[PDB]
Amino acid sequence: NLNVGLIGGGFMGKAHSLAYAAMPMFFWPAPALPVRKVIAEANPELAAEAARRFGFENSTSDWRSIIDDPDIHVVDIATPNHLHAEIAIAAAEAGKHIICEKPLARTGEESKAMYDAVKDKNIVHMVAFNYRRTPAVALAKKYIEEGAIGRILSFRGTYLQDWSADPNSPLSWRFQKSIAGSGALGDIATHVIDMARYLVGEFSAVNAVLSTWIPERPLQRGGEGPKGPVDVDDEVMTMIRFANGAVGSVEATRNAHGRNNYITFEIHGTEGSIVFNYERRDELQVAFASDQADRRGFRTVYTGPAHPYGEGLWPIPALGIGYGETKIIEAHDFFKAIAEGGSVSPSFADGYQVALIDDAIVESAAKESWVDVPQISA
Amino acid sequence: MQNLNVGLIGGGFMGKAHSLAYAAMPMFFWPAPALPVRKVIAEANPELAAEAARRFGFENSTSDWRSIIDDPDIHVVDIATPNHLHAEIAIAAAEAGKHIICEKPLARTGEESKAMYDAVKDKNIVHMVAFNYRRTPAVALAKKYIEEGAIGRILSFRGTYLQDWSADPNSPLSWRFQKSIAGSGALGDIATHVIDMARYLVGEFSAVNAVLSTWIPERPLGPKGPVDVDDEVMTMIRFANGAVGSVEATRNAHGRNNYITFEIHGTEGSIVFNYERRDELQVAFASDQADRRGFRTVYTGPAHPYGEGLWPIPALGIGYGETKIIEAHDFFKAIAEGGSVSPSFADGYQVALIDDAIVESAAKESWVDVPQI
Amino acid sequence: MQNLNVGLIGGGFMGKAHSLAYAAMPMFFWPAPALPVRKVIAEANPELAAEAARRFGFENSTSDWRSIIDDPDIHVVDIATPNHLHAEIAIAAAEAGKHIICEKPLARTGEESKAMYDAVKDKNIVHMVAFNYRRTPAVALAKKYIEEGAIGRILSFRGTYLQDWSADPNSPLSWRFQKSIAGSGALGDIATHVIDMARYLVGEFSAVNAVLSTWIPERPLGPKGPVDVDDEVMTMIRFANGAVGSVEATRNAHGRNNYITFEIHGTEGSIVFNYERRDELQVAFASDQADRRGFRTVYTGPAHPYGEGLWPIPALGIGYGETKIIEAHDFFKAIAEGGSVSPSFADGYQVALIDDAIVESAAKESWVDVPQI
Amino acid sequence: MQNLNVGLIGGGFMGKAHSLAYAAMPMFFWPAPALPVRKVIAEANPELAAEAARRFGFENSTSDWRSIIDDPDIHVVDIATPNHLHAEIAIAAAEAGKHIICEKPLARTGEESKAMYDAVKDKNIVHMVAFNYRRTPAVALAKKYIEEGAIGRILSFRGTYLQDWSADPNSPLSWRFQKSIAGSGALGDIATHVIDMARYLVGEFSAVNAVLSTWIPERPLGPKGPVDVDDEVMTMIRFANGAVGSVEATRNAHGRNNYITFEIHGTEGSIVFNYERRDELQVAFASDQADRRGFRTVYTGPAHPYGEGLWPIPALGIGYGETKIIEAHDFFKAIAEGGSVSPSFADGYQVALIDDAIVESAAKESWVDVPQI
Ligand SMILES: OC[C@@]1(O)OC[C@H](O)[C@@H](O)[C@@H]1O
Ligand SMILES: OC[C@@]1(O)OC[C@H](O)[C@@H](O)[C@@H]1O
Ligand SMILES: OC[C@@]1(O)OC[C@H](O)[C@@H](O)[C@@H]1O
Ligand SMILES: OC[C@@]1(O)OC[C@H](O)[C@@H](O)[C@@H]1O
Repeated sequence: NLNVGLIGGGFMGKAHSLAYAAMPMFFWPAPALPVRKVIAEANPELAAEAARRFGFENSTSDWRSIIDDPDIHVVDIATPNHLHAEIAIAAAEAGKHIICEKPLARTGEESKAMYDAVKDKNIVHMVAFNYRRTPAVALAKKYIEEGAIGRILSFRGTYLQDWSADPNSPLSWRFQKSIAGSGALGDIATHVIDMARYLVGEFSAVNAVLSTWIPERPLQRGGEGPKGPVDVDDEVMTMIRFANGAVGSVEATRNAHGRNNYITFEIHGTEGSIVFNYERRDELQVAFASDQADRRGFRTVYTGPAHPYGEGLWPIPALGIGYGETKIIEAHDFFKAIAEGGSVSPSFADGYQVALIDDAIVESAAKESWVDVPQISA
Repeated sequence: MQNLNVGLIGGGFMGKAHSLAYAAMPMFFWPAPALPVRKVIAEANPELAAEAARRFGFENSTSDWRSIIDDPDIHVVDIATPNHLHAEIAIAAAEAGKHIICEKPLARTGEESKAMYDAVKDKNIVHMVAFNYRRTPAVALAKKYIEEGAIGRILSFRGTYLQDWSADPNSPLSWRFQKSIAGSGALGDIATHVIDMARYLVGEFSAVNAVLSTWIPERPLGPKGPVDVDDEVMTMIRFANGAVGSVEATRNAHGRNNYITFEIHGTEGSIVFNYERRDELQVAFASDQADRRGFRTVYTGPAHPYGEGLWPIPALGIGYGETKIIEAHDFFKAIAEGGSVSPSFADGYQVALIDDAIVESAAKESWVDVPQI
Repeated sequence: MQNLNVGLIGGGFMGKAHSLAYAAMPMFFWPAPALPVRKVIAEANPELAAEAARRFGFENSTSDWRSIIDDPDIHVVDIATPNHLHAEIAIAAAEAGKHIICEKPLARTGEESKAMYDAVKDKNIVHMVAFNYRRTPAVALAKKYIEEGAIGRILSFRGTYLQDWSADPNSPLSWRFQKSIAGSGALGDIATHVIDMARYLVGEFSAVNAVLSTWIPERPLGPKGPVDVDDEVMTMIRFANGAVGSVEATRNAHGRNNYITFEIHGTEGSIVFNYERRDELQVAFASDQADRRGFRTVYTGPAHPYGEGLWPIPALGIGYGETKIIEAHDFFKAIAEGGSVSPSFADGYQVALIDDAIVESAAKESWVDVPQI
Repeated sequence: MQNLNVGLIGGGFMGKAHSLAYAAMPMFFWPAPALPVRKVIAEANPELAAEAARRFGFENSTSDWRSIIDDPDIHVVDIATPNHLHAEIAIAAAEAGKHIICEKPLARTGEESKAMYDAVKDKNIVHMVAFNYRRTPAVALAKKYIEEGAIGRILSFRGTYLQDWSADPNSPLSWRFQKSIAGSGALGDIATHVIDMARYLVGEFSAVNAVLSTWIPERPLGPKGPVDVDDEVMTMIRFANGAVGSVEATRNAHGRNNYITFEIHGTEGSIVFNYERRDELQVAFASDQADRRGFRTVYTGPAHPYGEGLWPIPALGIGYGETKIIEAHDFFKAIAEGGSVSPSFADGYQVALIDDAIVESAAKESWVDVPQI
């Protein structure tokens, strides 16, 4: 039994709480049993209502009381980006295992403080880049590590969304630099960057453009009310030189009508190619050069028992993977590392590396030039 | 929020999906209609049961399902056993005044299904058959468009359920291949999902005309035993409202994993669904300007049926679990409100009568009228 | 390389596609089996014929097709008229020893189709029925995979041809909606293409069981006339080799434009084709390693059947024209080599017997065995 | 109706596609703006030339293209040679007062391209560069939507041209891999097509920032000559109208055959195009009701741009040739009407300047402003 203190029970609250409720039913025997012990929220009534909805034993309106609670094994940080650092540093000092939502923090420097706080402790630390644990993405990693597409030449990744494509969508914390740190870059590009690091390798250099299409939004009517500035990017595109000599690019936007949760990649290798589209996340597309010339092309592979993580999921391909299975796989690996005194990827080290890439992107965009990405060891 | 005590019978594949639905439903749909309590799970022996209770988070286990029926604390009996026990268990649970959700097919034959229906038809317990796929948000969305008149009158329906998990002859002779236990093969096991969908979206069947096929007549248990059910079924349909259609299901379609689909042609539009891409509904409106007319791919989210209880954006991703969660939500809403739910044992029994008429039709090679109730 | 003088009868829609094939075939398949010469075009009146000749690039026009039959320098007669003139023209052409390509359906009925077959069967002429879609390179590729055993033995076939050009009841009556001219509706006009494909890929039909529907029974000529043909056909099929299948065609599927498709299940793999994306063939091989198994999207080009005569890279793009070019190539090659071509009038006539059996089946609501030729 | 004598120079791949367009264009677009006469074809030697004339239906053949330029009765010169002869031939044709269509890229460099523009800009001749993919009906439909305001103001554009025909390093060192003949590799050969599409749909390029890659730096011809061009290009783009975007082209993407695509994001909708499925345009309108928004798959036909000249229903099927036919139609219409055509040598030259800016950008690793013609 590992006791979880969840901090924040907003748009993501449902997903985390599901992972903890469900993970043992999927991956059994379970290394440990997550217990939804206590949830913190911004005020006591909120916290109590969240605790009822998500099935937590206890509620608090002061997250510090979770840190000081010696019966709490795991702190799950699901607040806006401005509290990630302070909470994680307090939990690390109290010897807690930590899972933290992305982006790790607002900036590279702030993410550095979080990494520095966990680097030397005997705790499992994880950043919530859940999409790399889509079974189709794990499958792409398997094909690549096997050599089945040869050496990687080129990588394309997108994260295209449209939930704020209407300028009357309100000025939430995601549009305020002081809370979020960045816009599309921090909130969604980081997921793609993580996939790139996972599947291709480390970034050597970036060259980017940041765009804001909608500079003002209604404060939280038809947006006739008072308005505030958007001082973050709506959109980012960046070219990439990988340390291993592959090239690529990443594009993310909040302003692509028709695109809902369109995290995709295309990878070209010397002996084949892989395509993935999270809107059809059950599928991975793979083209092998070795196929006979008259029957050569992308195969649509549906993930199931035969594919990574399949032993813990559904008994046939296409029974259907949702967002929740990715969080379950995430929790499985997290609790497994804890139970075995091991560690998981992506960790705060990966979180910090992504934050350094983001800083380099921002700097590249500002100077209109190639910027070298520092590795976390510098 | 009242607690509703669930006794689950069966801890295999559906046991897990059902258990997830009970653990997750209030998280999803809040405030919840009622709070499910995983109170007792029954399994075939004490060690399995005990193991299952720990896996699925049930307060108690038992190796005798009758212990659940006789427990006055139990509000809900959830039948997730193979098809041969559905009837006994449901009839006992009804006689004890418990709400019932039963896996599909309702029972092995129409006659057996009739007994289950008769045991509930004069009561006001909530009774449900688990045709969960009609509660895919995309399918609910299709129902919405249809009921709105957005595709006009329905002319024609095509439904499939194509699978391949047993397309290898070396796949062994499980209960699903033995008539005595299953009642039928593809027909009972998967075509019923599609028949339900047709009843939900189009309306009642009037007549059927079918062909049943068995491609792999024996399988390993070393020694082998015979397959005495269908591997595949196809049937033409005359709907009571004058529409026409067909349904095809198979276990022998390489490349097809969980390919439950439909295509509907209305006088003012068409709708296409593919469960292997379940987040999508395809809809073509005749009313589109002539230079921008065609199927639009609609991803389900907050704006679509059940969207308030699901994920905050379209394509964050619906899997199998969400269908079972929505099923549980509705079942519990019926119980908390003293209402009924669709599909009920009435629906389950109507489907069993459609299956018998398909079998009869195939044997006689003629159209068979479907008995109504 | 001989010149072969073509006399084309009819200059409507198919006149254009036919004329392109004669103009283009040697550009594609070089050295060409022979050089088509667009010698004379017949149309319904002098002005129409002369205009057709200018547009389609024919040396001569006439308003009297018989003058083409009587011309000793015409080698090929190409029948592109409505269905009611196919038989008199083909029979006259056959009596004059001309090679003949005839549009589908071969004629209005089995009986009428039989008279055309009988007129050619004992002559040393090349006779062809223009089921061009089987010569989509993707469909030829499907045949190659099947012939090689690469999907094993065929269990099951599904074929469609869904259209919507007359889905609006305000679309006017044409000969296509008149039994006396067309012989049948969707059945003759489009399901024949699917039936041909089934015969090509799977084999001969043993029996059929069908339903014919008419959805829009009158159309504007304010005056209206009757539609006395089917808008829609569905049929189950028993194939002589023991496979089963079904075909469905309709004029009344909003969003479906030229949706000729098939899905074939074999013991070792599956093939799926969709003509709206004709460049593609989908194939699933059971032999793929278990973690990399499913449908491959194969784009046709140089490596695939007919690829030497087409574009130098896959997906440079096949349209309707290329199908008629390949058709013309094979036709002229047969003439040059003193051979036969498939599908011939024998094939045309078999399809007309399949159509007759489908119509009889729907009338009687029973299985009807398909006569062999 | 004027008959215009065409002198075609080159009988390779584009020679054939061009010939097809001249044979077919009047059949498609009738009454035609003018009738092309395939008068003379030039090839590298008399044997090739005469065989090309027999194959492509040309009346005369020559081994010397200058005798086409010097022939007073040739009205149109069509340049379908490799990139090294474009400028010489075009400048000669311009001076002889001929109308000119020239294959892409316009020439090997900015300066060569300039001399071609300078030679035609002040003459009363029609000049055209053969960026045929912008006349895919789907791309013309995209243009229509954009110019109507149906997707609002354009924010962002993504374009690709992914191929794999030389992904194998044993594929030989043809002219396309030799800088002194081609000028550049993927950039000039295929990125230019996407750069044209971007200019047509979005607007002029302001600046580029690029990376060029060579993956296979040597090829067979025992000895291996260097590949001294790019295999792949990627570039970011600032558009003069304030939109942003990127283009990526490669010869080294296994599974990608002729994958010229774009995605455009406007303030009120999005458009997506894939030439491997060229019959389709995908469009998402923000104006759709919240429960039925998404990309519509629109199949091009009579209702869409150029539809009057093409096939009578959507998805009868557009191939490569129809793009060349539309190109020829508009070229001949400009000549008949004393107009100009788009894209002209002005456009060809502007694309060559963009290519040079990309090359400069890659070498300097910095943003380069695109010079205006
Ligand atoms: O705001 C966009 C968002 O909710 O989109 C879905 C992603 O999974 C999540 O991390 C991200 O914050
Ligand atoms: O046997 C196949 C099966 O498990 O496939 C998945 C279906 O959801 C289920 O009802 C069915 O029994
Ligand atoms: O009328 C439908 C039709 O034109 O559709 C297109 C087919 O190619 C043709 O044979 C058929 O007659
Ligand atoms: O070399 C590749 C190529 O042939 O691919 C097809 C394009 O249409 C053409 O312009 C281009 O040169």
